[PDB]
Amino acid sequence: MVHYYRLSLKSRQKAPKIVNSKYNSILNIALKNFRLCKKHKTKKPVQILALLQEIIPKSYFGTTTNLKRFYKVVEKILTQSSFECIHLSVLHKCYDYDAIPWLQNVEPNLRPKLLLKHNLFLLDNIVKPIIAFYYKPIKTLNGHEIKFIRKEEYISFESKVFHKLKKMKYLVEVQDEVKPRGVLNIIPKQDNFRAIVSIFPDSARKPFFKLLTSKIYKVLEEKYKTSGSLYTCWSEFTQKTQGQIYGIKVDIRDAYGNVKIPVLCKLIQSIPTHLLDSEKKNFIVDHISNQFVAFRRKIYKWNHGLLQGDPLSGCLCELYMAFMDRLYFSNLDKDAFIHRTVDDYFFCSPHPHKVYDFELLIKGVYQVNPTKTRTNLPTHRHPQDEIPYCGKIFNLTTRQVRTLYKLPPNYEIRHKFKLWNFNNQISDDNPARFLQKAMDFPFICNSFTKFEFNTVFNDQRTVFANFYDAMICVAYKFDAAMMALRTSFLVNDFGFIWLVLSSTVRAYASRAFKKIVTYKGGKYRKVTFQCLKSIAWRAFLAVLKRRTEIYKGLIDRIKSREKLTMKFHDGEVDASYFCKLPEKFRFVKINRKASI
Ligand SMILES: C/C(=C\C(=O)Nc1ccccc1C(=O)O)c1ccc2ccccc2c1
Repeated sequence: MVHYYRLSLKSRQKAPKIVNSKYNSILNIALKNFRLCKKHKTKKPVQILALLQEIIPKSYFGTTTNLKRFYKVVEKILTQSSFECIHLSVLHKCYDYDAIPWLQNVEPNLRPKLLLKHNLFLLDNIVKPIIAFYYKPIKTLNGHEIKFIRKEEYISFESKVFHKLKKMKYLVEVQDEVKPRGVLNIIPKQDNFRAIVSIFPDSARKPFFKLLTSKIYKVLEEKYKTSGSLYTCWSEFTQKTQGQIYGIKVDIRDAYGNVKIPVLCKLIQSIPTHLLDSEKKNFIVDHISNQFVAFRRKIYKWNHGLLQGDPLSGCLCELYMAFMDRLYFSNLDKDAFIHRTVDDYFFCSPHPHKVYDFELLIKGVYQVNPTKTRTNLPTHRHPQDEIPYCGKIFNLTTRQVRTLYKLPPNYEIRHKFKLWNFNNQISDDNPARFLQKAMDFPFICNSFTKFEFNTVFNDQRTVFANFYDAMICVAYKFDAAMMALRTSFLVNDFGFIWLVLSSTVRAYASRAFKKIVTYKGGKYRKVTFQCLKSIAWRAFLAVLKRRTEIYKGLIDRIKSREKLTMKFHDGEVDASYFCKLPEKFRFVKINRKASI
């Protein structure tokens, strides 16, 4: 069954003092040096690879080549994404067994099993714990990216935020005679922080909550006549509006924490009797206040709106926010464009003054991030035609919609992808399946919607750009699969790749063709399967070229075997777009190296 070792620190073990009957005594030395390293207080920054090379004696590996093989694993762990694994067989395949001293008294055929077992011990008891001792792993939530923050820096940060919450209303010290139902976690968020709770969970039953919130999502679409579909709204809006569109996007600051608890309670109380009535309402009422959380041995009451992390917060915040909408957003206009999420409001009208009446109004209702506001109003400092909202870029002038990406500088794009599924494991000798599973559609589905492929409001040149961009993402996933195929499946002949790559271009071109047909509108000119296939090949070429030495032969095969030229039907097309990496994709990091 089991093929994978998970790279996550979460699975580390607490090391014994010495080892048992099973393990060779050499592991005791490393355990010792591990404890010694932890006790040594040094002024100058910690390089894990360098420490580990003092902790695990060289006699454990016998040769530099063996040592270098183990530490490539350590190096992945030092650079892991969430959910990433390697194969368990990486830990024994291709080691120089004749050169490992502690293994000479064992006949050759039992060696790999022992090496695997001891390697696992080291990684579980020494490598992962050393990292945990010096670093806090932080999920940036930008894909599966993990950042490793020096533990003293994090604790300092964690304390500095803890006192701010203390010396505000947000966190009040409790007498311990309340008993918490989750632990307060402080997460660094770019410039600020996020104070969420991790539940045990259990709490009576988890299905009780799921069919409790299910009772609420009813109420949301009952006494609030809201419907809303971003695509339908934008489409119906743009088609009736002939003149220049004006619009604004307003970022709502901490919607969860700006919930006025008393107001939400009265909202819950009355009147959903046919829907919830009393036994439920009473449990929700006291749930919103008081919210009590475990921390540093101490128990605290959270007095700043809903707690992010509580299962009910999301649906109750939506419930609350819909009420604020009926309350303060009543005189907007039946003919204006409006759409919202918990974090977002997006409003458009051909009447510029209404876009002010909206900006001013929304500032009166909510606390909003005013630097994160985007508008094309000429009175603003820096007016802007293109408005990002819900993973999309809306151009208020051209009405075109593009997918938003989405990439900090220095971001390693391999973090966007999930190649390893611990629940559905692929043996080390089926790389083709791994490849094919990686090229499956579901992951890229939100780049392949009516927003990207319609020709109602979007021009055909826009559909092509959207498509080319989605295929650049797919190509980067392909590239990241290639890296995994080399370092974990240990592939050396990449021949089988050609036909998998070819099928993939065929399949994505075909899904595009269908989507374009289904959502065809008056702006359609003529899209062939051939044209789409070429855009796709071009997208792969623009990524593969980033490793011309590795991908030389593949690039040449594409240029000699595939059709890369296409006929365009709009003279307004930017033909250059299809020649090169677009700048938003041009400087993502594709090289993996340890930095702690
Ligand atoms: C996809 C691929 C090669 C590949 O992935 N290589 C590597 C990946 C990671 C690390 C090292 C290497 C390496 O080869 O040195 C490839 C190249 C040329 C091809 C030509 C024709 C058909 C298929 C082809 C496949």
